[PDB]
Amino acid sequence: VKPPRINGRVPVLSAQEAVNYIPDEATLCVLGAGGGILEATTLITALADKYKQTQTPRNLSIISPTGLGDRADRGISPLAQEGLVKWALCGHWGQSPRISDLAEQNKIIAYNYPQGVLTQTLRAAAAHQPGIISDIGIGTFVDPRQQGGKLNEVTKEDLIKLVEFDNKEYLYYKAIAPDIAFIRATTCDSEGYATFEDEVMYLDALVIAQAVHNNGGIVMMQVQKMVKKATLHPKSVRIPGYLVDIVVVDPDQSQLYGGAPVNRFISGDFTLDPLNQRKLVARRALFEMRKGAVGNVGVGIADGIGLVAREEGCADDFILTVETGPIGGITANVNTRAILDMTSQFDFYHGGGLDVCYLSFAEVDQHGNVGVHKFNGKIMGTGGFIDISATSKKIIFCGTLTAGSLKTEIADGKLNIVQEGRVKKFIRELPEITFSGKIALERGLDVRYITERAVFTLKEDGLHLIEIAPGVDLQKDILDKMDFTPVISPELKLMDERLFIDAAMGFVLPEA
Amino acid sequence: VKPPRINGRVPVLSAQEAVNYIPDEATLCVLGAGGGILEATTLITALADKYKQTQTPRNLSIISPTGLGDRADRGISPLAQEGLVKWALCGHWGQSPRISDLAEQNKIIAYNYPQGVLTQTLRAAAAHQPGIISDIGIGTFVDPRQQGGKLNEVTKEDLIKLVEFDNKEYLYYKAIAPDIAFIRATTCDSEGYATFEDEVMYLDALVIAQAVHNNGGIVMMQVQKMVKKATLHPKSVRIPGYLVDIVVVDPDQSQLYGGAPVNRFISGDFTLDPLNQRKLVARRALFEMRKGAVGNVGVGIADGIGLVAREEGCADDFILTVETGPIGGITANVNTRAILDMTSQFDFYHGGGLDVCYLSFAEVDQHGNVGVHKFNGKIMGTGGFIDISATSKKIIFCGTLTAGSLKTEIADGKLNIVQEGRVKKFIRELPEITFSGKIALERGLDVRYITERAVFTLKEDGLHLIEIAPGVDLQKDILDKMDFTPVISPELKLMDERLFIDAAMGFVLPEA
Amino acid sequence: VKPPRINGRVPVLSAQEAVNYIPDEATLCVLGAGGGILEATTLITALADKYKQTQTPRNLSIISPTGLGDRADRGISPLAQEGLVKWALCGHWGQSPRISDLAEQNKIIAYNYPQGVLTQTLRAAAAHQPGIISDIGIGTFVDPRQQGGKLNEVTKEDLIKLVEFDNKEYLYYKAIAPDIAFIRATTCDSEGYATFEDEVMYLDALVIAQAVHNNGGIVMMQVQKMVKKATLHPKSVRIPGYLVDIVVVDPDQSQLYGGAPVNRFISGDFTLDPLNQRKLVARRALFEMRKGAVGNVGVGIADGIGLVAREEGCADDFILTVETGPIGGITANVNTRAILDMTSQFDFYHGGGLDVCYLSFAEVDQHGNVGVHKFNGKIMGTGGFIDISATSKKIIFCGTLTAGSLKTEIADGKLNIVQEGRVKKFIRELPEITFSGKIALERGLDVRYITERAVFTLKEDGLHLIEIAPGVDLQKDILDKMDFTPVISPELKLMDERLFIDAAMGFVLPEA
Amino acid sequence: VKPPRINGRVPVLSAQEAVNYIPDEATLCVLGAGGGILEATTLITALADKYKQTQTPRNLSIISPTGLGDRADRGISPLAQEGLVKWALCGHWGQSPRISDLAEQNKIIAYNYPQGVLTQTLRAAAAHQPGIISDIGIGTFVDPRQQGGKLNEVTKEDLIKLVEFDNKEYLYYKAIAPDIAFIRATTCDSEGYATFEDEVMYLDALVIAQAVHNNGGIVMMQVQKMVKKATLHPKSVRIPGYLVDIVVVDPDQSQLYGGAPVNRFISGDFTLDPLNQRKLVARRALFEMRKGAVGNVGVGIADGIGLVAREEGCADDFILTVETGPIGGITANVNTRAILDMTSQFDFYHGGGLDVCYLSFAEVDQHGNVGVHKFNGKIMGTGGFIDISATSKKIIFCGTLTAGSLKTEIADGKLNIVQEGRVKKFIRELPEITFSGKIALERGLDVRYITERAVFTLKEDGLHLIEIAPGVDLQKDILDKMDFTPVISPELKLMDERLFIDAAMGFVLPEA
Repeated sequence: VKPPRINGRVPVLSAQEAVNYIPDEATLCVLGAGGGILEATTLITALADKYKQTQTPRNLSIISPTGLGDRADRGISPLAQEGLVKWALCGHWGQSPRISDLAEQNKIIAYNYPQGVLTQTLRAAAAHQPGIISDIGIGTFVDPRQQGGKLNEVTKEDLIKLVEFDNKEYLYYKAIAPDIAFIRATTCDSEGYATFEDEVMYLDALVIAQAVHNNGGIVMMQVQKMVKKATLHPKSVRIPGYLVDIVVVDPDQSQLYGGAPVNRFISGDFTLDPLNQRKLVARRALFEMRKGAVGNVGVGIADGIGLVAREEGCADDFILTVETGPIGGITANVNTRAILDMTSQFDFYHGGGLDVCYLSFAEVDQHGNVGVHKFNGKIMGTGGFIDISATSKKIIFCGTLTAGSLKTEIADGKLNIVQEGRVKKFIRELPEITFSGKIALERGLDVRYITERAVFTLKEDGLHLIEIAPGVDLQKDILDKMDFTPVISPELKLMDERLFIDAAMGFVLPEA
Repeated sequence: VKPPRINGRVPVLSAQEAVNYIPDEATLCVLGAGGGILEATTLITALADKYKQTQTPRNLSIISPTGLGDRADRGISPLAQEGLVKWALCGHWGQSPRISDLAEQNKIIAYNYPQGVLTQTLRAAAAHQPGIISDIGIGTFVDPRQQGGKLNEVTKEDLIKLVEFDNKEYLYYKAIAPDIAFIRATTCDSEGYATFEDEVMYLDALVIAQAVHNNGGIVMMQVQKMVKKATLHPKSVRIPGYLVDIVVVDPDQSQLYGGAPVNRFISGDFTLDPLNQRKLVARRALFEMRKGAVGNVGVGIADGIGLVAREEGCADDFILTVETGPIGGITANVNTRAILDMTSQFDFYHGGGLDVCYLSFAEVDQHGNVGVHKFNGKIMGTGGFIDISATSKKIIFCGTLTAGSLKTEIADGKLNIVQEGRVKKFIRELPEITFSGKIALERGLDVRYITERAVFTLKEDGLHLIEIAPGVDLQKDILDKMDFTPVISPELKLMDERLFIDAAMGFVLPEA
Repeated sequence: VKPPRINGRVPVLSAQEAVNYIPDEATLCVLGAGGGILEATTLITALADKYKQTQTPRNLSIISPTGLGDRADRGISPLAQEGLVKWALCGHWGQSPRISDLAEQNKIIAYNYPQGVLTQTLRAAAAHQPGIISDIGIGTFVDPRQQGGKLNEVTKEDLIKLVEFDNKEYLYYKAIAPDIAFIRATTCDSEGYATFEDEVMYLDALVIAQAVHNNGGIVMMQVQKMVKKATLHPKSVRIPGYLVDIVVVDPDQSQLYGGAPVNRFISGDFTLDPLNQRKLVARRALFEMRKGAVGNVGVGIADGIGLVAREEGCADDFILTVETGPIGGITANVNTRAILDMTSQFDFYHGGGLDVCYLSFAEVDQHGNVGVHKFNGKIMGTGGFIDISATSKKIIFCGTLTAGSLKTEIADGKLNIVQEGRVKKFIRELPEITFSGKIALERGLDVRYITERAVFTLKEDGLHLIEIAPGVDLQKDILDKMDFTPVISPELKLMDERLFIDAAMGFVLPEA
Repeated sequence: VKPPRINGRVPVLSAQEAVNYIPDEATLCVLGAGGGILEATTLITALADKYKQTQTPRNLSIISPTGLGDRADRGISPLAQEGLVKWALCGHWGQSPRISDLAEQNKIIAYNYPQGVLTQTLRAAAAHQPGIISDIGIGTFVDPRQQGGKLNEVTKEDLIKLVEFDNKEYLYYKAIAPDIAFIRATTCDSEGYATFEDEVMYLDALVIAQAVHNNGGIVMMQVQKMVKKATLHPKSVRIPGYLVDIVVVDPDQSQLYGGAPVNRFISGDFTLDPLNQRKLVARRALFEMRKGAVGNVGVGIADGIGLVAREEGCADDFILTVETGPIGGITANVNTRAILDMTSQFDFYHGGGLDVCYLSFAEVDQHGNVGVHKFNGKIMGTGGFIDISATSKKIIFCGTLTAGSLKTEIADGKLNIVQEGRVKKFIRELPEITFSGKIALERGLDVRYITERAVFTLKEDGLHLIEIAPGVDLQKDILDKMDFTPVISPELKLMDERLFIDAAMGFVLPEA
């Protein structure tokens, strides 16, 4: 039961008034990405506050297409009060760690669909399609022959099923419709027609609204301001008003966490005019780039690639895409070239649209398998990791060879390990697989593992060590630091000297 | 083989040069809707001319998400030269009759997926998904238990398969990826980043470009003009440049057929300041609307409802959507409220988003089945007919009770049949089903049949005659004009007197 | 000396650095209007700071086209440090009372050209025209046969001359070019090309820049942000970059005083969806309006006219203009219809553009002269008072009959004077004239004086009392509160009954 | 005689009905520049048709701030029917030669104010100022000591007189207000509020509208389209609707003559991606430019300077402005940097804003006087020649040394005169002066004369020949071709060799 539209006007309520419409056992879908991107914060806050006061509502199911928050107490962490949530399906878990703490402790039912697939299943749910068929996730923990995307012991119901079409294997992911949506826009009119002029991006706001709407649910939308009916440009409207049931106006709405005023460069309206192991990894990663290539750099040790490219003078000769929608731009990013909706961005990725992608790793095993969704006893989830490493033409894994307070220095054109890491990242067998070396080889993909001391390539007989850093001993610093035996390439070479010098490399971008 | 990007710029070619890249047996996807909407005319023309002069390329497959053309010699009719096209899959067939003539004559393999499903399968193909699961089309000619969407005898290969998920029936539609795209935008930059500021709508341009791009195909895009790199607004860009392989610049590009100059009302930039049998049907159809309902712009006798609502002064109390993406507006419409891409519009329709849908009929049978895709020996195809009649809450069929130049006069608050139609439309059994009466009843839907002389409702025991026009004889003008016997409602009443008076009805729209 | 433009880039400096370029005895022109409108606050602050610390620069002349500030210590009040300013020409004086205090104490030379004329003379100085010829001010204190616009005893040099053209009297006003400008915009590119997208209005920013530029001076411009060269829309650029010598960037720049975040209704980008003595005068003033008439938004007791017209439902039937350039709109207005530069607005006023003009009064004498520029021993200055009262078709003076905490109660459809004002406003002879009753009659102008208790009209033989408020004694409340005897109209009536009733009047605006 | 605004709507009429409001002896002001720029063509056409058919209205006065037309039968040429025009005042005369033919034959009273001054006097008229005081035109034919702006014998009444202020000489130009205006915009709302989004520029449309409006006249505005009230952006509106009395809608309205469709590069909305005597002169003219200079390249042999600059790679190091408003841009122009209204542009010029101006000459005399307004027994008028040559810092006159079928050829680094001109352009004494060498030297300006064969500089003792083309004889090709003897510089040198070589000069623009 939703509040009625008096004279066609969308009901405007306080966030407190709005969350009173959430019943027990509602399935709530939360729009947003990291650091407050498109987050309906007042709604999340109101719901957390209501439960802290009344212990209602109870036993909600959460769908969070991507990870909200600050990797601490923001995002949907405030909703991790015991009894409020009973079940969650998220594309990324570590960004709101209070919820993943609940999953770790078997206190909630917990699934992780690949972020891209997840938003695709919400779009299917909008259309009352029962699920989607995709080979994204075959051979990983989301494959039912492994964990079926289940994150803990208490999670039992099979959502993902193995199916066959054209004599090929695919996964079938069940499409689940939400009952409630917390979405957000910059501005809407008196009938709820909404524009995103100052938002960092779009994500899958329309998809979420349609899925909840067509499930007889309540769409609640936070906006910064409301305007007169039919005065927005029709080509700027991203959500038709009839999809929205309740509007909350937050005149203090901020583009990102931190309360900074609207930045119109971030909005897209104006054109804006240190050698460590992380720069080293980003540098060697750039060597994998080609002229005209479409790539994706992931958060982590490689996210410096764009900067290195700018330093090297080749940043305009390829294009980097962001999983959530933005295309191009410089360090939120500014001077973007385009912004797609998140679902469409993932459709592109799934079909092998990326020439090169760069992903972090927590662990690598003898098979070339990579883990990121669980490590160190913690649940992190995938984000778009599976969507990106499943079919991209070249997969470039980036990270240090060891972990746990590793300290290095790059001086005199060499790598100095001043304090070796406590933890081996190169292990015999992954407890759980996020990326399958076997499937990537079956798909004909080119797989690299770039570290600060060593570079490997995946082959049919495992990892071949192809490059070794200056200042590093093969036996003591590499072979003694891995819990498996890599093939040593007969072509083994020192890593390019330029990488280790604190000056522009004179790198010239190859054209294939 | 595609032309190389020189200096990072998208290759710019004449239409003639561009079409020389199309090999024998390629699968060509053509963007566009009726009357020139988003049609890359210079590319269709050049391809037609090349075959006329050289009889190359040969044996192409065509995918046409919706119907292009003018119901005569434009659209893809120029491509109906014998030997050029071997195979076609279209969401609508009558808009380019030369192509549908080849289908009727068994000269080409010919399939009709529901337009909405068709564009969704292209989106699936972009993602390398093998097909989609949907209950849209169950119980109709697209059902493999009937014709499986095959339009003639020569068409043999099954593309649609019956599947089961959670003890429910669904159709599995195979996703086919094209090899070549003819797309279009208003403007692009030197790297192919494209905006649609002057286009009537967006259709599924991005979906088509992604589908062809991720199938290693060639995307060819017609634009009116090109601008300096990175000078377009990132939030206005609908097609990222890396999806585009060839740009054709047509300075004389027209929004619609007819050569008229750009109309900035049609672009969305500015706000614009007879009682016959068709108006009669549109008026009675308006009675089915209520405040706050979402309905669709109908094609045919139903298209006059908006104008009637305006006359009665209730046009702002509800919203009509257009299958191809536009939402709201007045008579290409102007003063629209929003424009979605076409695929997302059908996602909405499939999930039962329409409270009311208005559709024409060619034939109705004793089971309440409706036929429009084939009649009078001709292939028309569906357009969005199945996508809209499958799950919409109220299904309102509109048309005259007989066909073949029926003439009536509305005089003295009565209907006078002055020249009875030659052809009976209410027949015993449909040779081919576009809409299933049984399925609609299973789905809980409210089904009306509105004619100029009589109104019916579908019930479990068949059609109930509920209303009769003043001036008409039940026996001679209705019963004798149907090949089956409807149930006569015991509450049988005259159609509202005001419908038949040539003044404003003073109609008041029912509450929300 | 101005800083060099490195590679064509406009020098960017801190406000502190920028103000170091100001030498002793510079003529400084300061952009802005009341309450922070278009005020380069960092530049005023930095200059005031500089003088407080160093007692340099010295003996500056100020030109301030209109009044800046908050009628207290903001605006150019910080510049009222003795020794800093020696001379000032301002269009309004009471908005920055520390400066007018200096003028009252004969501490500076002090002139008041009418605001419209003053901005016209700056435009003249841009063109190196020696002065302007206008009949605006004839018969007032700005007329050299009176005070010549000199505000104190220390002010001696004649700036204004009586001249003769076409057998008519005119004033010649000397055009004085400034040496330094403090201007402001929202955004500029790297070459100084500036846009005003978020500013409340434009004022005379371009005029100031040209005047200073063509006088070999230094133009200093505060902006909120800077963008890449040539990325701003050429038709939004109000100031060509070659006019700008130094830019100061203030990322925290606020539309008005108060530090509120940018309001996009105020920017012009979006459409926004008690009966006391002041409302009473506003109501009676509205009676003077007619459909299609062009009026001014008044400053003072007149400012309520728009809200009364909205209450009465006739706000859209006429247009009110703002002296500083905005046209139309609702309560910084929002939903304006147009924004002109300030000088053009006054061009319009000077030629008799206003059908109706609403103005406050401090004093009225027996000749119907009005005084606002001096009273109660203080200098207020004119603002646009003379520009608007000189030639508007109807001149409607609005104010209470007495001053000095007059308190009234409007109960039972009558006026009750509960506390009489201590000061008589209707005196025998104005010591200094702001509006000439004689010149108004010569010009054929219709002149009204509306009070809470009485309404007068100026005639050839003096003020005629035409209306008396119910509840008021003619002798004690009116005649005894004036130092002259008005003619009592034979047609003297009570003020319209509805004015004194606390409900909507049912007022019908007179026809065009 | 003006049509009433029904319900606040501006009267919309055909051009034929519109011109019916023009009475005998009205003063008509016509907006527009060369080649159809901002020309209300339908209104000129309809007035011209009315007179051709009815011989009314009669004896109109024409004010044309600048020259309209194609130097033939367009512009205001259609208005040159005998008895229609009695009196004309234009800033330029050669652009509509049929009207100047009338002046030449003493058929009409004919004046030429300098273009800039003329538009300034219309602005002064809007404010009911009687005239403007300006030193622009001192010592030229507009000086009453010479011709007083009068173009023929029948022109008697004095409009321009000599005055004195600050013991300096000035011209006083009488301000004449028109009774009728033909203005134009792109779009207006239903109340006349007008925007110029697709117009080439703004010229002085607002000034003309205010001038006529405040003279109780009729303002007629041609637009391409009309829109709903209050839907245009207020910051885009250039003309407030209450200034407009009749609107004429021409849906076929073209940006320029020739009926080409709207060009959005010309509108300002998008960023666009042979050695003869003319190029030679343009090249030598470029030598006079420096980095950071503000220039104005004029009509004729100079107009090639921008292209030469682009060719030499220094086009972005200085800025050229156009007298009618546009600033910057490339070959109407595109990629402009800003567009001022015309009057404001001339304010800037009048105050010495131009560092360099480039002007054409018809005749030069021994004193360095230049003639362009009259030559070869024809009236050309000034355009903005006087406004620009009066106070600009450097005045570069550009032309050939002789006229009338002069053919030259440049190769082997020399000038070859193949056919000498019939007409000597360097004469003893100008019959009428357009530019005064004496006045320029008084004002301390640097005056150059560039021809294909010789370069001169004006000094106190006349023209110094400072440069001579290679391949040319001093006595035969220069001295024998002049009617006075120039001073031969002792530093006389060959014109730069690179000027006469068909390759890039490697020219470096001197520093700021």
